[PDB]
Amino acid sequence: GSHMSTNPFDDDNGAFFVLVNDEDQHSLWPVFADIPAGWRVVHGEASRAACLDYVEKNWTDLRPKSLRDAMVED
Repeated sequence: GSHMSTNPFDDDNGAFFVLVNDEDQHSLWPVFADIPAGWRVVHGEASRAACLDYVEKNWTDLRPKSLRDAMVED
């Protein structure tokens, strides 16, 4: 029938990450389900309001807050 998943978020339980995949734009992924493939972490588990704010900010104004120098490859 229909595979249209309009509601993937029943209720917010625990931690959450800012996860975006190649076919997505911006999503908050709850740390309770498993992360598949073709994804990208934009931000880790920090205040829900802050993550939503950040992603919505970027969705409105296309200026990411430093994508370089966020993890130390050393």
